[PDB]
Amino acid sequence: GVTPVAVMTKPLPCPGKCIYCPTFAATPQSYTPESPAVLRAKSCEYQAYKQVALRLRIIQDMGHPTDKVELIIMGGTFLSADITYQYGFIKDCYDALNGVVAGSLEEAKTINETAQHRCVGLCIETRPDICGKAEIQRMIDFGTTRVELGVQMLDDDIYKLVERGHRVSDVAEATCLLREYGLKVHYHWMPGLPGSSPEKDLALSRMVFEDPRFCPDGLKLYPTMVVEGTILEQWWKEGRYTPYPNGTMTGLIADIKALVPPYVRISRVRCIREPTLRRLDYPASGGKEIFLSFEDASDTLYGLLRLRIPCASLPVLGQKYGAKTGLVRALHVGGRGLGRKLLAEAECLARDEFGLDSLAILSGVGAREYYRSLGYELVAGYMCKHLD
Amino acid sequence: GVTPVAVMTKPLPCPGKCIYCPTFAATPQSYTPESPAVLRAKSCEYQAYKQVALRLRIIQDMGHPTDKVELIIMGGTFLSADITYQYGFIKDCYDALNGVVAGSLEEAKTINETAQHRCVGLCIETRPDICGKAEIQRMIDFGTTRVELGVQMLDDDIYKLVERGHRVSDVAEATCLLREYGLKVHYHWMPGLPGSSPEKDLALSRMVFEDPRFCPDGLKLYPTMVVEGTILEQWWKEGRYTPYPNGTMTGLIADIKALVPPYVRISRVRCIREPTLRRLDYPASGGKEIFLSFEDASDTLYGLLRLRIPCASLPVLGQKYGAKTGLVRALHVGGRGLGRKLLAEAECLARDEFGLDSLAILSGVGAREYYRSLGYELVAGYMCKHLD
Ligand SMILES: CCNC(=O)CCNC(=O)[C@H](O)C(C)(C)COP(=O)(O)OP(=O)(O)OC[C@H]1O[C@@H](n2cnc3c(N)ncnc32)[C@H](O)[C@@H]1OP(=O)(O)O
Ligand SMILES: CCNC(=O)CCNC(=O)[C@H](O)C(C)(C)COP(=O)(O)OP(=O)(O)OC[C@H]1O[C@@H](n2cnc3c(N)ncnc32)[C@H](O)[C@@H]1OP(=O)(O)O
Ligand code: FES
Repeated sequence: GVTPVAVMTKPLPCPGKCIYCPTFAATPQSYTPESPAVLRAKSCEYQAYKQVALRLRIIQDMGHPTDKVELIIMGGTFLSADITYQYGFIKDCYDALNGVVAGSLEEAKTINETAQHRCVGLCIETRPDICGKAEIQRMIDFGTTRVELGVQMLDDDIYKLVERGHRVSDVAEATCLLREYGLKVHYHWMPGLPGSSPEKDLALSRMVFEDPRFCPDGLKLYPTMVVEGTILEQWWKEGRYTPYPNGTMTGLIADIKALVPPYVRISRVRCIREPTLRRLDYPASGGKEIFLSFEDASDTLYGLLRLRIPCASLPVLGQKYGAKTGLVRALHVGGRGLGRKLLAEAECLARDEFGLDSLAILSGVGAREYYRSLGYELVAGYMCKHLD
Repeated sequence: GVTPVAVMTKPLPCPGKCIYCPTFAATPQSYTPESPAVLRAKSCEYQAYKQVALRLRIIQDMGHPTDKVELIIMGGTFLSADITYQYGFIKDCYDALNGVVAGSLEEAKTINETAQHRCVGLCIETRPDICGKAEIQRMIDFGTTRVELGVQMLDDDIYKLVERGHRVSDVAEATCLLREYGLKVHYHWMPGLPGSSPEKDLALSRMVFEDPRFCPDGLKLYPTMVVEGTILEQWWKEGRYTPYPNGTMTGLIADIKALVPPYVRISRVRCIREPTLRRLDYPASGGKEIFLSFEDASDTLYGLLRLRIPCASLPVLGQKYGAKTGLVRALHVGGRGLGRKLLAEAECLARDEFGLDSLAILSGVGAREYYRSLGYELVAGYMCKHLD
């Protein structure tokens, strides 16, 4: 029951230095120019406060709730701009949610912990090669809870729809780091990219879900299509690219959804979307991932929890919570008890089965109060508990 | 007294996968379209045999000698094409020099060891990121003796005149490998690139000659200028780039030439171009470089020898020449005795001062016979001697 508030960043230059590169970097929304959010963003001159305020007005006019919100920074190039711009943009978002201006970002965050519109999640689109330790540290300062990597398709010989492009190595290194810091990892997935087949697309889709370097929490399926007035259109006119027949495409995405394991949230534009407690383990980036969930005999999902046994404790946790610290990466229950039941199970598994010294939860600022009522305390952006 | 025979490779696609990239990769000759060799290359449909044959006819018509030749493969993208194309292109070159067709590349090489037109050197333009162990191994099969890296300018934030561009890391890794295999290393150098200053250009030029990761054997100075009908021209029209004033440029290249150490061959488009034996040492890519030379009281250069004490013996030398092997990377004497005198000194320094087990010389095929007359024997493309 979380409402998404998606805003765009201002057009930025290409992160890489190249005279062949375009003036402005390529965004995932370059081939979706008619999305309401994109159209609104342009109308507001890409102002953070103006966008969030306007989007709250639309949601309220529709009669939808706004007490639980997930901010979504769209662009994929956000983390490569001026540091002043990044923090300023985020600070604007929280101010709009709070309805009051603060003196700094951290003040706005702490204010949102108890405001009408809780920011229980904050997602940031970024690219595989723009997602290192430096970039991740900033996302913690923003209160980030989820990341969408512009993977698009998993092969270094398939043309990506952005400038330069990335390597598979960059995807694995970013995915590993994101997990070691307690973040959600979602991949942008778009079959039909130049230099690929319906076979290769589906092949790579099976690999990513049975390859420990990857195995994301969800996919955002972007069916590739020739939007007019774009580079890809030039290739269509020139016969250098031919889209998958409409019937073919609808068939391919269907096969993709079937491959997906149970722990994966398929997003679009078997999958996620009395009950008993279910458990599912799988390796990922060296460590172990534990997918807890509440489901009934009909296999309908009621709530989930993502517990990770990490390889290392990269977080800069306090002196008491030293080494041997586990990470609760997610906890969604779309409201009577399932929450604490799931969190209680994860605590024991970390103490009894893996002998971990404590747990840490990279929660959203608007959800911190929830974990406070269960014995957790804020430490360097994380909600922690000694766990005995 | 070596005659250069410069030929171009066929237009190739961009090594990297990018929809923004151009149709054909960018070459160093894209901003020098009026060079005789470029104009001839287009006229011959970029055929290797046709180019080399025609160039031999021109040189003979001018009355210049052709008994000593250096082949120069121009393009910078050669090593990224079909392996069949690469070996075929090289094999064509040797056939034209020999005046006779052979059954394979190796047969053409061995034939050129004794032909009228000796191929005493073979240079290949390549890019910093297209110069790994795999790429270098092929260049040995071709009989390569020198490499020109498209460094252009040494900063990851300066726009290069090719697509994608490279990092400084790629330049250091390529330079290290090239040295460990006994090759000459020359850098393409062009001040005036978008996003730079006459100050930054000269600053970086001082660094490269006092930084162990670099210190090339020579620079090929490409004064940047706005050739009509090019990307850079678009930037000039759009005021996004302004060239260095003509007077400024001539001044900057002058300051560059003064910085240069004594071991460096400044090429254009203190520097190189009775006598006693001179010695000069300097670190480079972990190992040690020894620059021997014959010069007189007036400091006029008569001949040089480049001896390297490598960190490791990456070459795949025979069983007798095991570890502890030195590399003679160059030996030029622009003809009574200086040659063997220089080579004798290097042999002793390798045996007495550095206790090396043997020496190896990555000579050109047309020069192998020279080293045979001094006790060296061919082994995996190198001319080797046990050295006792
Ligand atoms: C990736 C993590 N994302 C989030 O936590 C934000 C989305 N939140 C949710 O999906 C679910 O509300 C939760 C994960 C918080 C679990 O809530 P659920 O009701 O299913 O289980 P619980 O047994 O813990 O009951 C929730 C209690 O905390 C309250 N609560 C719900 N959300 C919040 C919140 N963000 N902050 C503080 N309190 C909350 C509820 O009001 C309730 O208390 P109440 O009955 O007195 O009103
Ligand atoms: C990077 C290395 N590049 C090369 O070796 C190719 C360019 N060659 C040169 O610059 C010079 O000719 C050399 C490096 C070979 C040194 O020659 P230099 O005459 O100065 O010293 P030397 O005392 O060794 O005398 C050279 C002898 O070898 C002969 N010679 C010269 N070049 C070659 C050659 N490529 N192959 C076989 N023999 C040669 C000469 O004819 C002479 O013998 P000769 O007097 O009976 O005719
Ligand atoms: S155009 Fe900048 S990398 Fe292809």
